[PDB]
Amino acid sequence: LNDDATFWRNARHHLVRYGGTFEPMIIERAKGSFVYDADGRAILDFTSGQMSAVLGHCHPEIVSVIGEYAGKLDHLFSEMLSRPVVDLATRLANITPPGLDRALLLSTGAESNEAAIRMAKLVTGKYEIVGFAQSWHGMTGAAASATYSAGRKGVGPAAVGSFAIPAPFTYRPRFERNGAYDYLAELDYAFDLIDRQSSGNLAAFIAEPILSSGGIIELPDGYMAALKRKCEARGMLLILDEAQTGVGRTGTMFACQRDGVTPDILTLSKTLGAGLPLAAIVTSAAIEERAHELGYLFYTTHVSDPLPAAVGLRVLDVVQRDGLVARANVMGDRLRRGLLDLMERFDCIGDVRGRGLLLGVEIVKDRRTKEPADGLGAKITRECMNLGLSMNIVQLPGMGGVFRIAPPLTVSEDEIDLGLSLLGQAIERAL
Ligand SMILES: *Cc1c(COP(=O)(O)O)cnc(C)c1O
Ligand SMILES: [Ca+2]
Ligand code: NA
Repeated sequence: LNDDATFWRNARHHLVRYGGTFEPMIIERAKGSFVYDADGRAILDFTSGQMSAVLGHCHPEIVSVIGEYAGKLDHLFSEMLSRPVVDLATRLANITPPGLDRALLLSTGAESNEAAIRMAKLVTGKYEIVGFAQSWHGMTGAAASATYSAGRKGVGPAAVGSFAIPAPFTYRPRFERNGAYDYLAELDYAFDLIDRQSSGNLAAFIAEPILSSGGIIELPDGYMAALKRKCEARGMLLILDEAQTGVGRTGTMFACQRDGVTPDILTLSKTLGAGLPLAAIVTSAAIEERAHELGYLFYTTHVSDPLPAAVGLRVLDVVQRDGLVARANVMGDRLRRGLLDLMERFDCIGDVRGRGLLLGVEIVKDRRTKEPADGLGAKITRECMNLGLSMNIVQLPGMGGVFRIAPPLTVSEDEIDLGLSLLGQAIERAL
């Protein structure tokens, strides 16, 4: 049973609380789209772990490559090159929009955003970084200063030169031009403001193709291109942080591929490790050379470690081979409609947005009022757990509670249905 008294005794005894509440269970096993507690009760994982396990839990291909390398090649001196490292880097150059030629292998997104930011600063001589008001780029310094989603209050000043502009949020438009939401004009407006505050040292703009931690906010048509022109106009580098959106989760190998806008630096992590700490950045050949000329340095314990590189290269192979990018769209459209149906039955569902297998559902007190649902969201996530379907809801201000639904890219048609069902029941007994 989950109750194991001596387990929770030790938990409250020696566990540091990093914000949030611990599920009242004990996960002892995880497979495909399920995790099991002490009693063996199966739980449908509609969060792919922490937006990671895109290949599902303990995917045999990953289990295979891991053992296969943990015993042959594991950790090396940062100065020694292996085959998993050079091939992973090569693969990344090959599957990323033309222009992105060289990669750096790290362990985390925060780490990856750090790397890209420092490189942009170095090749520009500038140090000012601009991002979105609801972005989440890690819990780490240079990557945490550009994170206005959370973690900047009560821990001293932010990082010198950090600016945030609003993110284009079509569901709750707050910038109007001619009785319409002109999110592009809203961009100029935001930038003009930034220019007056800037000391002329803008080095780059960092953005998620889909702001995950900020309530699953997708960047509208033509925005990305506009953002790019804005940066080019100011000698800025555009950095796309695809830690949760990269690797086919949104229906494209890379979400930036859909807008057709290639970033100066792309960063990956969550979905590249598939539950394993692997990250990376890819930049153009020219940028890499210039940064090299300025003595660009970024050492980490695991930079260029064979094992993580091997698992990452194997994750890519599984995604391509089993065409999981397509899988994301099919299972996504299926999940999206099932959601629109539920939205057709319950009024508390104000919006269904997102893309591929990265969807969000905002709960409102009334669809016409778009008035956030007080705790209603939490109530349903609670009912969803009892029903055996693990959910995740983010609560941002001026916005209603938002469910971030992200099943594995290996989720079956039936598992999608099962989830949809559980969710519907969750809402029924939640109201
Ligand atoms: C989750 C996330 C990160 C942080 O990854 P960590 O391993 O926790 O450092 C960075 N960027 C984005 C867009 C993320 O979603
Ligand atoms: Ca190393
Ligand atoms: Na490329």
